Amino acid sequence: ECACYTTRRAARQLGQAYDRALRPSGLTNTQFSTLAVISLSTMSELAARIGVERTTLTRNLEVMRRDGLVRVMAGADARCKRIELTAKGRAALQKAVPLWRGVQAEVTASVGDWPRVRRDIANLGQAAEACRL
Amino acid sequence: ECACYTTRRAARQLGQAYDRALRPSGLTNTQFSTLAVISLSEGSDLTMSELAARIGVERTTLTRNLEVMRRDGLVRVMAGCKRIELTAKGRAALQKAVPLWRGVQAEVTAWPRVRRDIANLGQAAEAC
DNA sequence: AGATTCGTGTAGCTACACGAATCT
DNA sequence: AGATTCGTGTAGCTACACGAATC
Repeated sequence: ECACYTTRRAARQLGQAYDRALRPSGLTNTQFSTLAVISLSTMSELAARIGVERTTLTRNLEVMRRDGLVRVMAGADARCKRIELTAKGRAALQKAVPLWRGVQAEVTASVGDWPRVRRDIANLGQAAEACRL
Repeated sequence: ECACYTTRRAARQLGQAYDRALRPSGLTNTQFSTLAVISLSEGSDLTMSELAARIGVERTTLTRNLEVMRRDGLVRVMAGCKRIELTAKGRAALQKAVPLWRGVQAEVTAWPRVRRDIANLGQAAEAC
């Protein structure tokens, strides 16, 4: 019935499935997602693309910095911080990449169509963001 | 184009909007959903395992979550096994949350076709 | 005795309020 | 003076491994 509930719940289950799948690489689903986004290429910019609030990204990164996944360089402005992947991070990503396909395949296979479902969720997320004012 | 990224990022924004709306009732979306489930289920089945399974959460998470609500005096726990009940304050805030909740639903859902699929996807993962 | 219902310890994810620092 | 980039304190949500208590 509820849109927040059903989505959050599905995210919970999915999070559990993806975490168990990425277990040997010692990565969480969120950390993986962040790594891949960094791998495509400041903080607030990154948080926006990731889809979390600032402070969440901050504490998430410290956990990764401590595990030597990513490094932070001071920005050209002392205000901003820039983010790089470390060798341990790129090697971890590479190790988790095949594991992701093994699980991505299964959950994406059991559906009349995934691309339709996918864009429905995305636009529903953006729909929620419109409450900002 | 991960299935988790889409689903979790959306839920984050969703959960954020729902909490921003439910603020006057002092409730979060998780708290709300729990209460609603408990309220719908009166009498008889109410255990740590069942509510966990029904809400779609691991029991230990619900264990902690309930403790936060018992703190607020919204719920009680009783030995059967454990039984969970709303308090007077429970329905007091829950009924007080219903209009706040229908408000955002109309704003964001403007879909049972989608809900079917989203549920199917969440179930598809729990299968693994 | 073997199976159940369940909490604690440890660890990560999430955001809000308040503000410090810094840059034009 | 007025606008930015970001961190902490505070608090809540999530769950895996392990074992306690109970039939």
